[PDB]
Amino acid sequence: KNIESLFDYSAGQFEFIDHLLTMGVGVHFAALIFFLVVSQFVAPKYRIATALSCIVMVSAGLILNSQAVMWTDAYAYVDGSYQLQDLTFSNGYRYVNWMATIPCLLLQLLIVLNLKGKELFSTATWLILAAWGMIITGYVGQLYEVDDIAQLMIWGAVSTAFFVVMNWIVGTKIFKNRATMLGGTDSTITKVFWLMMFAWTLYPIAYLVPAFMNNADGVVLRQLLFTIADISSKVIYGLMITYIAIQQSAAAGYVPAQQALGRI
Ligand SMILES: *C/C=C(C)/C=C/C=C(C)/C=C/C1=C(C)CCCC1(C)C
Ligand SMILES: CCCCCCCC/C=C\CCCCCCCC(=O)O
Ligand SMILES: [Cl-]
Ligand SMILES: [Cl-]
Repeated sequence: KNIESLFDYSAGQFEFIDHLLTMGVGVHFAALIFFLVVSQFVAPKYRIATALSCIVMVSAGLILNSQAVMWTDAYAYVDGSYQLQDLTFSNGYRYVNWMATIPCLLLQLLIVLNLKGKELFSTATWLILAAWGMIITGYVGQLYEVDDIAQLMIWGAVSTAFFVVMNWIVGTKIFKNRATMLGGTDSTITKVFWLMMFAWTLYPIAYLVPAFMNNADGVVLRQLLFTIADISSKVIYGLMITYIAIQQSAAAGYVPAQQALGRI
C-alpha cells in the first residue's frame, strides 16, 4: 500500500537510504548520552524536561534502527538492482511511534514554560488529543498513498486542521508564558516555537511526496525529509529545551547549573 513497494532501487538509492537511517540512529543515541550526563545540572523542577529528551532519543533511535533493518530485510540485490523480497518496508510504523514521541516533545515544552498543576495537566491533555487526532488521521491517509491519492489528500486536510489547532495551542502558551521565564530564556523560547513550526511542517511535506513525486527518487526524498525533520524536531529541539532548562535552573539558584555554565 506504500509507494516504496512499487519500485526497484539502484545500489546508490538503496545504500543512501540505509546510510540516512543508520546515521539517524547514531545521532540520536549520541545525543542520548549528552542529555543523560547534563541532566545532573538541571534543577528538580525542570529535570524531567531533559529526561524526556532521553526518552525521545531512544524512541526515535529505535524506530530508525527498526526502519533500517526492515529496509535491508525487504530488499536484495537481484539482476542489477535492489528488488523487494518476502518482507515488507513501510513508514506506517513511524506514525505509531509519533503517538508516543510527539506527546513527549510537547510535554518537555510545557515544563520549561513553567506550567504547573492544573494548567499543566489540562494543556497537556488538549495538546495530546490534538496530536493524536493529527497522527491517526494522517496514518489513515497514508494507507491510500498508492490506491487513492484523493483520499490521501482529504485525510491530510483533516490532519492538517488538527496540526494547525495544536500549533495554535503551542504558540498561545509560549507567547503567553514567555514573560515567566528566567535567565534570558524568554528570548530563547521564541526561537523554539519557530524551530517547531519549521521542523514539524516537513512531515506533511513528506506525506505528500506520493502526490508530487511518485518514483524511486521520491522515496529517497521522503527519507531525506524525515532525517532533516527528525534531527531538527528531536535533537536540535531537545538541545534547546535542555539549554533553557539549565539556564532557568541557574537563574533560580540551582548551584550545579550555575557551576556547569561557569565551566563554559
Ligand atoms: C519526531 C516526530 C515528529 C515531531 C512528527 C511530527 C509529525 C507531524 C507534524 C505530522 C503531521 C501530518 C500532517 C500535519 C498532515 C499529514 C499527516 C501527518 C500526520 C504527516
Ligand atoms: C539538520 C539537517 C540534517 C541533515 C541530514 C542529511 C545529511 C545528508 C544529506 C544528503 C546530501 C545529499 C546526498 C546526495 C543524494 C544523491 C542521490 C542518490 O544517490 O539517491
Ligand atoms: Cl527545582
Ligand atoms: Cl519518532
